[PDB]
Amino acid sequence: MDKFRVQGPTRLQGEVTISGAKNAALPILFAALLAEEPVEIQNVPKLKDIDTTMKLLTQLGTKVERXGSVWIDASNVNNFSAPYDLVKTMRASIWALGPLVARFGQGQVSLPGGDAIGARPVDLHIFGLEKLGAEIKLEEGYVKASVNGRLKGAHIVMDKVSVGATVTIMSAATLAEGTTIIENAAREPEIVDTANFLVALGAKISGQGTDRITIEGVERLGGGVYRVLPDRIETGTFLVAAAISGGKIVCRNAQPDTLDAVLAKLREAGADIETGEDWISLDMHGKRPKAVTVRTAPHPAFPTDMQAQFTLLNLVAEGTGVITETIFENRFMHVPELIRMGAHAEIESNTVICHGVEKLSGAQVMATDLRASASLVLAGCIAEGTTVVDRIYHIDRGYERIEDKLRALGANIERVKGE
Ligand SMILES: O=c1ccn([C@@H]2O[C@H](COP(=O)(O)OP(=O)(O)O[C@H]3O[C@H](CO)[C@@H](O)[C@H](O)[C@H]3O)[C@@H](O)[C@H]2O)c(=O)[nH]1
Repeated sequence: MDKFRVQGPTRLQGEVTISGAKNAALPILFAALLAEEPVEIQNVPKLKDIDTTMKLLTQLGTKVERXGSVWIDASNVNNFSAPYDLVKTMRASIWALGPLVARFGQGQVSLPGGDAIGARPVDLHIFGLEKLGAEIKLEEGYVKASVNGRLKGAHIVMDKVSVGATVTIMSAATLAEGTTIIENAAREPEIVDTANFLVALGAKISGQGTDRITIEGVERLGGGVYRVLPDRIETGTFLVAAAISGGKIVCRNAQPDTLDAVLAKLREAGADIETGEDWISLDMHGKRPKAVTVRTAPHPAFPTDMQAQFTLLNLVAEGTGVITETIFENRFMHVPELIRMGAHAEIESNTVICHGVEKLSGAQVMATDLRASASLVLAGCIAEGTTVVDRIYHIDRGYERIEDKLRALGANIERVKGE
């Protein structure tokens, strides 16, 4: 049971290199099943889900190898089943369905029981495929999709915005006969990245990033080299580590345009920011941050995924700031942990009222949420004394060796194994 021991306070400054987005890497990895020729997916982070996906792919008969890049050769897919033994701890598994039936005419994916830690419906995916002409077979714990020949482009109106189903429908539509129009498509920068990857392979797709995605099917996709986009939330997490520590940081391998709202929010906090084609610079000038008002909402507005981070910023800022969750419920569970560190806050309705204090005090903390947990480490860096962040495996799930990045920024951090 790994833990993080942090010695504070320490100013976080210097350089950090941003890892690729797991969330853009996953769907691209699955989409590669469409590729007739070898493919090189660069900038893929070293995370658990990537491994599971690697195993899943190999199981299909795909040739797979990795380092910074992941090499894929899907020329010989022979097996069409994603056994219960894989879709286990990985929702993303579902992404194998579409490419399979779209390219091979048949695909089968395992589905966790009606109520076993993942009763999460995948109805949208299924119905989207059916809409594209796939024959669907459901028996409960398994889902089969098949088609005689090619899938057929369709005008598909989404009743619920879904990053997951948008990927499934868009991916499968590239090999279908005709044009597919996806109304109410998810807008995520990850969707854009996946669409771009598809286009690099020879697909015809437009509207990515808007409410409307249009795909014109082609007979086949080739191979090539594609670089996965920068991790927007990781970038944001680092920018915040600098903004709460009076530091100066430059984020390398970054993508400014996927962070507009977070940047303007940082500026409101008093931060000095500059951006280039592939980098972002933040400078606090030794200054404490100014309390800010935050309203999370659908991309391209302020991302709920940066919430815990900004909550921490407000907590050590000059003045009072309120964070409102306009879409999600129960997103403040971690706050008590911060209060144990000396923070002043009130949780009311879909909001957290932040009364900034001068300095935090170290303590033994723990959060299950990826973002909130990472935030506890950030706090540990600026708090006075020793802070022990427990159960950090949650962080390792979406953060590529974060202790090493922090360290290179000046943090006094230690990965403590066993106990
Ligand atoms: O087939 C589907 C696919 C998605 N949804 C819903 O659509 C919403 C958003 O879809 P996406 O935008 O597809 O959400 P996901 O990325 O599929 O789910 C992720 O985001 C959720 C919080 O929004 C977390 O609870 C999940 O664990 C995480 O995998 C979610 O509330 C889903 O319940 C469905 O009802 N049916």
